[PDB]
Amino acid sequence: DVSGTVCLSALPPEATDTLNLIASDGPFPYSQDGVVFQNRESVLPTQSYGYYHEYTVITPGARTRGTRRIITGEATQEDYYTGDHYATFSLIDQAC
Repeated sequence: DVSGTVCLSALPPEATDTLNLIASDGPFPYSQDGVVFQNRESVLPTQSYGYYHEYTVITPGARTRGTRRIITGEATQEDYYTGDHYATFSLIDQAC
């Protein structure tokens, strides 16, 4: 399940950076950015392989990728934030 909806502006500022890189189709800081998210545990709605893709949300001071990510869904304006390494998600609302 998805925890609820969150405004982009209520997320860490790095989330805004990640969405900007997704809109420009990169370049991305990490090689894992853009990989398919399998959603193996069906925390997100179950969809065909390739529906979802994952991108790092940089954590200030973290040596490498930390635990914050954006998952895109294929539908327009469909994006999810996790701060806990895919355990929980909120729908991102870029309008606020």
